[PDB]
Amino acid sequence: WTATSGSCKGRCFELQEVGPPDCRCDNLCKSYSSCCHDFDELCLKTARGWECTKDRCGEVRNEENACHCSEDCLSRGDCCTNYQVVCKGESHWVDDDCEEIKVPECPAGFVRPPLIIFSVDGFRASYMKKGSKVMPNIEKLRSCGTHAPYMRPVYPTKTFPNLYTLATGLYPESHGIVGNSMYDPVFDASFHLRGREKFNHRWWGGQPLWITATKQGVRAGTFFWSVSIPHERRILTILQWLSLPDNERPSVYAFYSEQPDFSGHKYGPFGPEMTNPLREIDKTVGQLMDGLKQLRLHRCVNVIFVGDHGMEDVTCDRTEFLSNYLTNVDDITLVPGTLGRIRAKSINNSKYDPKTIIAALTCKKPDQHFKPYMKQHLPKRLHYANNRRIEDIHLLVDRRWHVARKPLDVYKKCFFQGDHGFDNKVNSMQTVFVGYGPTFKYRTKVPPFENIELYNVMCDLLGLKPAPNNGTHGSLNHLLRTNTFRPTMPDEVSRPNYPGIMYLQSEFDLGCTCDDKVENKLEELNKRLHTKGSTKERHLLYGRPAVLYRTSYDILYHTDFESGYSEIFLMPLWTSYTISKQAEVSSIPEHLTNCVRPDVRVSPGFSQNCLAYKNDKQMSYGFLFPPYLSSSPEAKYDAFLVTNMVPMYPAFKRVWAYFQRVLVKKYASERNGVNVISGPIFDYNYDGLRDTEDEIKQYVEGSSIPVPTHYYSIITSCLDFTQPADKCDGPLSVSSFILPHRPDNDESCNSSEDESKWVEELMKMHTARVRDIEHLTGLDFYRKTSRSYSEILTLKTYLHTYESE
Ligand SMILES: *[C@@H]1O[C@H](CO)[C@@H](O[C@@H]2O[C@H](CO)[C@@H](O[C@@H]3O[C@H](CO[C@H]4O[C@H](CO)[C@@H](O)[C@H](O[C@H]5O[C@H](CO)[C@@H](O)[C@H](O)[C@@H]5O[C@H]5O[C@H](CO)[C@@H](O)[C@H](O)[C@@H]5O)[C@@H]4O)[C@@H](O)[C@H](O[C@H]4O[C@H](CO)[C@@H](O)[C@H](O)[C@@H]4O[C@H]4O[C@H](CO)[C@@H](O)[C@H](O)[C@@H]4O)[C@@H]3O)[C@H](O)[C@H]2NC(C)=O)[C@H](O)[C@H]1NC(C)=O
Ligand SMILES: O=C(c1ccc2cc(Br)ccc2c1)N1C[C@@H]2[C@H](C1)[C@H]1CN(C(=O)c3ccc4[nH]nnc4c3)C[C@@H]21
Ligand SMILES: [Ca+2]
Ligand SMILES: [Cl-]
Ligand code: NA
Ligand code: NA
Ligand SMILES: [Zn+2]
Repeated sequence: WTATSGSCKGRCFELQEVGPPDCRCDNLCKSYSSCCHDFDELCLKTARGWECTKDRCGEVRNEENACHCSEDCLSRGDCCTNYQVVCKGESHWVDDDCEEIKVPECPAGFVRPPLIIFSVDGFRASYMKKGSKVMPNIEKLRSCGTHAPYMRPVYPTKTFPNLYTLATGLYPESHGIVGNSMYDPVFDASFHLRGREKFNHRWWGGQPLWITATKQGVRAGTFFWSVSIPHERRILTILQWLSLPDNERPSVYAFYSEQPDFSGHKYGPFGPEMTNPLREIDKTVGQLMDGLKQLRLHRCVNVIFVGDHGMEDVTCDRTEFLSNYLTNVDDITLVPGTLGRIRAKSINNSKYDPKTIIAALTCKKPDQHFKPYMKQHLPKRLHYANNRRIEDIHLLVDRRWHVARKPLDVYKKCFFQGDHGFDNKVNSMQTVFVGYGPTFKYRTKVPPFENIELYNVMCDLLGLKPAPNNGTHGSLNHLLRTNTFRPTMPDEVSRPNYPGIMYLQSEFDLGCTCDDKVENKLEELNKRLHTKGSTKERHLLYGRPAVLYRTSYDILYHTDFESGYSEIFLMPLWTSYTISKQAEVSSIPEHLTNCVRPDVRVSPGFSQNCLAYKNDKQMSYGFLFPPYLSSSPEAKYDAFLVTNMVPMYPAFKRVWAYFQRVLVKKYASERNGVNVISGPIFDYNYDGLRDTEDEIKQYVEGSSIPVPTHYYSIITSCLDFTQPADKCDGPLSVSSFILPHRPDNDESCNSSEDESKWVEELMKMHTARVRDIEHLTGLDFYRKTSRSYSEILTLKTYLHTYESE
């Protein structure tokens, strides 16, 4: 109940939310149908439109007008935004040359530069270039301020998950808004675009920027606008709030535009009808910047122009129907469209089995335009699994396609020509970032970055301490002129042991054998040095990774590679090696095919054993340093040490062997040498974070050898590829992956073919940031370089996408 008998007189766009059943006058009262009776009359004035004309100049103040051209309007904070231009011979902000803002130039009373977040729905990255002729204001912000060629949204590339990631710095799996549509099994409640449940606080996790500001005594404009409030009114309200007295004035504001998403859906991302929405948005920016100028705030405010996701060409004909795949179609519930999420329709149906549904959706048709996944096998870069609102079965839909349950759904619900929601690496889903103002850099282009990084920066622009989030604070310091956040490296928690030769061969009873008893002061003196670390400078280029949890581990040196060997998990946590452009591949000699050698530096009780592998019919083993890249026949024996061994399904060994035999050398040739760090990952609970020993769900049968859920590699070289990886004087270049350790290759529909046709594609799907590997392993990489730590953070956030230009 709302007793809407009170009045909005004096209270138009009030900043505090008044408690029901008192009537509201806030920018969201319409959405709750709770505004007072006179809200339209007093607060949504439209008379005369939005622009001064010559004949209004110096007029008598008529309180009925949407905005004012009277002499008193400036002090009343309520002129039309073009007032000084029409009536005072001033120029529009867009017509002024840009001039570096070297220091903030703010009115007295301003304790910090305000931040204005200008968010545009469905603003595809390529519009910056492709629409630049019709967006003069946006193009001025872009070229005078700091810009990225594009910003990576989060998955799914939908509106609510992305705006709430911008507000919080969190992955959807963590903030809880994992779709535009959700069922929460614990609440037994549904979140829908239409309705009132979406307003309940229990959906909204983390701590949004506006709550962060309020709690730390920074005042915030209310971020949300009811759809019906026109953009011109939204802008004038922000401008009016900026004229409030110092003690009442917010320091952060949000504007939101439903365009160009709205027209993109109807016309496609590049339909000729899209020119208009782009003009209209640019006009709105112009109004804001003209209004800031009148307020003398145009060299004081930091403006962020940011999109939530792009827009792709999608039509009704490109729909796949689950009914062409499943018999039991009416026993499932499908969340459809540009992603699929499947659950049982009834929890009382004991004949529901996710494995049979998955198999009926797997590689069933030649040109199949979606791939089924259990959520925990989704690429780790998506971070889309650790929430009860995310259905166990997920469908990654190909760009340009839809999935639906049955055809009736599609023609009983072509209308739309654009949509979004696809894999956040897809180029058509990328969006925009421009920063403009005193705290941002002047005419600077920065590399593409992910929108999870922005919360930290917005907190930095406001002097706030960010809540715990998934940003890497310092990774975007290069966007900022000042207010940088100067992070320190985390402290190493565990120091390694450096074991020497401590065990005789006969102390080992591992059921392993090697044809190695085939036997000097030239060569013996030299293998001693190699096991002490003589060549560590070549294979460990950026220091050893720090271990950021309590554990027992050993550093193991070798001619060709160095490793940090875990006595707890019985395998390395990481293995580091350098492959120069000139390195040669060799095969594993015949006599050494089955060789595994005990490591006399490491006790039997902390070693793997070959018998567990013999007796486990499902499980085989691989090596972290590949025997194929040994520097010499003598060096190859090190590659067969039991301490270089890791458990691998034979189907996975197909992927791994190809990567080590073919791809490592190919990348070395291409990048002028590469440093490679490889290792296992254990994430049985799919939270994106290292599992402890007591969370391991799977061992090699009979033994305490834990099975990784994933294997990673980090591959580093010189950004200036004229320098070799091992002698690089400047910035580094990196690519990484986190490959699922799976007992079949069902993910790769072409996997019966040669590895040269499918392996690298699979690797690409599972591209990763070094930072993702850090969360998954508890290690900190790149500890000793010549580079600044901020530059290193940026490197750790880099995702190599393999999308074209
Ligand atoms: C991205 O960044 C984010 C933010 O930093 C990272 O997420 C954090 O990870 C932490 C470690 O996993 C996690 O800490 C846990 O907090 C538990 C209580 O937390 C409450 O309070 C916080 C702070 O205000 C709040 O944010 C939480 O809100 C969650 O839950 C509600 C819904 O229920 C949502 O509104 C909200 O969105 C959020 O949900 C998300 O997180 C939870 C996990 O907490 C998931 O369940 C959801 O799926 C969703 O993703 C909470 O209200 C705390 O109880 C935990 O402590 C247990 O474990 C420790 C181990 O040290 C143990 O010692 C403790 O005793 C305790 O164990 C006891 O409980 C167990 C389980 O019931 C039981 O088995 C034991 O026997 C014990 O009795 C834990 O410390 C932190 O909450 C989140 N923060 C957020 C916002 O999600 C995230 O990791 C980053 N991602 C990546 C890839 O890096
Ligand atoms: O008020 C805010 C807001 C919310 C959070 C915000 C966070 C920040 Br930070 C800044 C502005 C914000 C504005 N919003 C009003 C609109 C939009 C954002 C939400 C999504 N939505 C839809 O109807 C919708 C839109 C495009 C779609 N495409 N496909 N399906 C779609 C469904 C309802 C809400
Ligand atoms: Ca985990
Ligand atoms: Cl959705
Ligand atoms: Na076996
Ligand atoms: Na296959
Ligand atoms: Zn949309």
